[PDB]
Amino acid sequence: AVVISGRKLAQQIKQEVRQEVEEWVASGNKRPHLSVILVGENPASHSYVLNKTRAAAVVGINSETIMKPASISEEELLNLINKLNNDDNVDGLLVQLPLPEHIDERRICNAVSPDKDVDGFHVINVGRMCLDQYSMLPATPWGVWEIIKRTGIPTLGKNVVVAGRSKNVGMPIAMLLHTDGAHERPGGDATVTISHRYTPKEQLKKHTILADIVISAAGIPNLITADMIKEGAAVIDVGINRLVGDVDFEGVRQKAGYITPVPGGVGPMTVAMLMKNTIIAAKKVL
Amino acid sequence: EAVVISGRKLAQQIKQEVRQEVEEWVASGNKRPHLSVILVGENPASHSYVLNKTRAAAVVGINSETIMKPASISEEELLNLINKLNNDDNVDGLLVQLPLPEHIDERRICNAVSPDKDVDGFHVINVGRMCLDQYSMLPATPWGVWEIIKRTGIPTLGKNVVVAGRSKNVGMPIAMLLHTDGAHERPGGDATVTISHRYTPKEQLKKHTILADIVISAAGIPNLITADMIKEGAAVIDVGINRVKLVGDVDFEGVRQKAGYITPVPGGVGPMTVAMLMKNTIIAAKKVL
Ligand SMILES: NC(=O)c1ccc[n+]([C@@H]2O[C@H](COP(=O)([O-])OP(=O)(O)OC[C@H]3O[C@@H](n4cnc5c(N)ncnc54)[C@H](O)[C@@H]3O)[C@@H](O)[C@H]2O)c1
Ligand SMILES: NC(=O)c1ccc[n+]([C@@H]2O[C@H](COP(=O)([O-])OP(=O)(O)OC[C@H]3O[C@@H](n4cnc5c(N)ncnc54)[C@H](O)[C@@H]3O)[C@@H](O)[C@H]2O)c1
Ligand SMILES: Nc1nc(N)c(NC(=O)Nc2ccc(C(=O)N[C@@H](CCC(=O)O)C(=O)O)cc2)c(=O)[nH]1
Ligand SMILES: Nc1nc(N)c(NC(=O)Nc2ccc(C(=O)N[C@@H](CCC(=O)O)C(=O)O)cc2)c(=O)[nH]1
Repeated sequence: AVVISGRKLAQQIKQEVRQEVEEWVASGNKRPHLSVILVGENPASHSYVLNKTRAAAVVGINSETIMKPASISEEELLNLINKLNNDDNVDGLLVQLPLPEHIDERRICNAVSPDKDVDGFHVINVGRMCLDQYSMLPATPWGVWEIIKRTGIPTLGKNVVVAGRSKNVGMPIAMLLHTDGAHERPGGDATVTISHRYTPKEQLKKHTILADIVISAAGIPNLITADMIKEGAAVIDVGINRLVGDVDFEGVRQKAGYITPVPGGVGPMTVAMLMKNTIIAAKKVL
Repeated sequence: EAVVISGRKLAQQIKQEVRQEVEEWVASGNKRPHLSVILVGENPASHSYVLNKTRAAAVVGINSETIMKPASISEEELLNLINKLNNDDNVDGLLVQLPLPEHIDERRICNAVSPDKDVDGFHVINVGRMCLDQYSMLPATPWGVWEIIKRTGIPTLGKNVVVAGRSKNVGMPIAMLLHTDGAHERPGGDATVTISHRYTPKEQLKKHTILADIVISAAGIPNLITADMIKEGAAVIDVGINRVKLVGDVDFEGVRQKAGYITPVPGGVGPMTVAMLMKNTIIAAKKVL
């Protein structure tokens, strides 16, 4: 059972971006700049944001992390977002989630200018994604897709089970993998089952045993065990649980054809696909 | 034997409800609602459907007009008409009947309808909001599919649903509505939903439908669904309309012997589409969203 290294794949992707950025700068353009807004003291968020600005510097993208206390109000966050939207030096702008409960996450995401929305969370980017149009794709779902494509695991006509339906992770993953290879933004042409918190465990297993690709994005440890997987299927662990994913790694290790580890799997791919999006935003292709 | 769900009967009831809501709106002293339909070319199915929409408008007390244009119209001329209608305060709802000719970009057309008048739910903002489970103008055929299920009392939470078809105006919204959270702004069905399409091998489709409590076929393939694919007691909703006579995607007579529920073609989802459009038009006229 091949253990796919997300670290190695994201290394290639980041090298590609570093090349694309250097060539872009060589032709006289402004160096790309990414602004990350971070709210409060969530230790995972700080770690994740640090991994994003480390990767940016490595690929020639300038960055600033702007840290605010959790006691910030919604109006003050909106003010900051608006100043950044109007700062021509800023090409990409993202607000790290989760935000405190007194702040409306959807209003914040919709406040980032769409051309700077390297998260792909603005409702117009969500809509364009769901219509298979050119869009800024969200980093974690695009990272899952890249994991699958660059490992050469086929999707067209194959059975895919996604565990989870969150709008930032599980749902874009299901959208990418079932949609038409031939559309503006190609999809994976797979047969996709969406399961979630109301799928009975027994019904989950009855679909996973049929799956050539099981993608777990629920945030429950050991949700995916070896009896649910069929021999040779690919299992992609998006979950992050305090650290393990959603898959029983050691057991499923012995039945799957491929598997991603946690850490070092999807995580570093999320950071890598954000670099792609940032150079895309700098070029104003979309 | 399977209960046959009359979509025409359900739709007629829904139109009575819309008629009452429109009369109350007018009696309260608001302008009577007006729906404009733009029809391009001479697709006979399109002319049929638009005639059914304008009839239903008259039944429910909504003023209407179909504006017919030759297929040789240019995209810019269609956008000029759309802009004119966007700016007419007498028009509450505006829709452009699909499909359009090849030289007209359907997405740009749909995005040019002012979102408050977008009774189709095809504007990208309505699509985005729907995919986020936010309040939105829901597209008529998927909403009609949802209402057949809800008004017949067929359960969805925790159940297995297979949708055959992934088109952006029909199959994708049906899949979105049925799998999403019951507790969100726009509630969903909380079902476990398999999305199949033109590259799903016939043997793999069957392997999923046989587990399904609800099978929703919107492919446009006669006899795509047959009795061996359906588990006994399951609900089967036939969105397809295929000229062969008009048939659905379902082997009606065969699946009728195994399903718990089934919708006919014609007289099933079709009239439900027209009824849910009338609902969206009074919604648009009220500026609720
Ligand atoms: N780069 C990465 O590796 C990366 C990036 C982002 C998020 N994640 C992780 O992905 C996971 C989920 O993402 P989120 O934060 O958007 O999740 P969330 O907390 O919003 O919800 C997770 C989803 O799992 C579903 N679910 C719950 N119980 C289930 C069950 N028994 N069977 C099937 N589905 C079930 C829920 O309905 C929900 O849709 C988390 O672990 C999150 O940290 C990983
Ligand atoms: N009110 C109504 O009943 C209503 C309204 C609109 C359209 N329709 C009908 O619904 C059908 C489809 O409409 P559309 O606009 O989505 O059509 P479309 O041609 O845009 O889409 C066809 C869809 O079917 C899928 N498909 C094709 N072969 C398949 C197969 N073997 N298995 C599974 N999926 C397969 C395709 O991949 C695609 O997703 C047609 O019969 C159309 O006339 C009905
Ligand atoms: N706005 C916004 N908010 C968000 N919360 C996200 N998700 C968002 O950052 N996910 C994420 C998860 C893990 C890692 C990561 O670096 N994972 C490493 C190690 C992390 C750790 O040490 O815990 C790994 O899994 O190998 C990076 C990003 C996002 O993409 N955008
Ligand atoms: N803009 C736009 N274009 C579109 N093409 C649609 N779909 C869109 O009109 N579907 C539809 C299908 C069938 C009927 C209908 O009246 N069906 C009847 C009989 C139809 C017939 O005479 O053939 C039935 O199914 O029983 C009405 C609408 C839409 O909703 N919006």
